[PDB]
Amino acid sequence: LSHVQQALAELAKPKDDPTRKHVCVQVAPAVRVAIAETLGLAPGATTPKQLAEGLRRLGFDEVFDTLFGADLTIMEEGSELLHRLTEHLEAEPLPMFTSCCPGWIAMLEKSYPDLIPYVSSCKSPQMMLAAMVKSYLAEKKGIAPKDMVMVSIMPCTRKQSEADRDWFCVDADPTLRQLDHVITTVELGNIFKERGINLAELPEGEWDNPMGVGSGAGVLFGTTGGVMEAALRTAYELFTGTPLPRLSLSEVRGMDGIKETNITMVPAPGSKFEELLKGPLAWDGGAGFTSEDGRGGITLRVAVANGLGNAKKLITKMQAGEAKYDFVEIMAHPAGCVGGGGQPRSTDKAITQKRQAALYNLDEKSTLRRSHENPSIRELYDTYLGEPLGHKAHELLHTHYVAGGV
Ligand code: SF4
Ligand SMILES: O=S([O-])[O-]
Ligand SMILES: [Cl-]
Ligand code: NA
Ligand code: NA
Repeated sequence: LSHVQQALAELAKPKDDPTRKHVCVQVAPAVRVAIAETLGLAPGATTPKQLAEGLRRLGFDEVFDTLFGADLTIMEEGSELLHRLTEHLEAEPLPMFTSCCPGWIAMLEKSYPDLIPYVSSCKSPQMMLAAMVKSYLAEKKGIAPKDMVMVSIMPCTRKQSEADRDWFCVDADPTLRQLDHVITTVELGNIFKERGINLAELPEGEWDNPMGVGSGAGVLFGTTGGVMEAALRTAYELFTGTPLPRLSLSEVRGMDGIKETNITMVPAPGSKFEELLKGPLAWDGGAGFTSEDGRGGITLRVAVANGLGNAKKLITKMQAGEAKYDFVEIMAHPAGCVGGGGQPRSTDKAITQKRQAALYNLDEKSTLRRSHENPSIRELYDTYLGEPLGHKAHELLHTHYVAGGV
């Protein structure tokens, strides 16, 4: 009936029931930090592996970290960004908009269909992971996609509408969903409480690797700063041969909910990028500089807009040419996903700051991890997907947009 009820019905089946399916769950980071609040505790007061244990006790056959999907998104979108940059250094338009927030995608399609060509063709992390589970993992385990159920726990309900886009299906059969059911943080919390499960008192469980082999979640130790920042890093580090530090965006004067930064990029010596330098949105042709000796570069102008109302104001200035950016992330909630509409309600005005702070442990925050270094990701491309942006990657991990909405 409801997606929660459908999910629980599948989990209710005995595992030796002939009609039992292989029921998988994936979990967003914003969920892991906020779920403790459903018990009246502080953000982060329950550990990620306590949650994994709780989910396994509900009956899930696989418990995945959505960050695995996010590593795919970083690979694809980093490649996409670099490709667009390359094309515009040679004379797929710039600026490029990210695509992970379904609140943005809905407003894009309904109110800004002329901007569609500028948006990343990448699916979200949850949809990339889901597509891979019902293709690669299904084949590896010898399970018919028909007998796989994919559930995600998300900080917002509208990840369901993302999941429901018709062509997010297996082998062109729209009844065979890549991602079946989305459950929110609060909904999951209520499931635990109704069953007398206290997450804070559980032993640590374990994650499953979407590759179907190896221990753990298939995600390396450390943090990325998110999909937008890591897509940037991927492109930057290839272009320059130098590391991109963790970003610190600064607030824009006289524009609510907008943060920005400028990234100067000098092409790596002897690279093709060094040789290269040597529509509705008025793109100024990029911000370029050059030195006397011939060591010039380009400056990449980046923006993050949180809140759709705030995003509309940014778009107006961009259309007017009063604001120039090359890469832009639009998220529908003011604090981003930690502030999603499926999150617990608090009287604390600073709850989203507490959630953001508890999102990752300090040890992991001191380690920068990079998607292309993940052996599980490497394996998937080497043995199944081929190349980022290739045909197979396009089929499974990329999407399109529909003027007027779906
Ligand atoms: S910003 Fe809000 S609507 Fe968008 S993906 Fe995050 S929680 Fe969902
Ligand atoms: O989609 S809602 O939960 O913000
Ligand atoms: Cl996602
Ligand atoms: Na299992
Ligand atoms: Na495991």
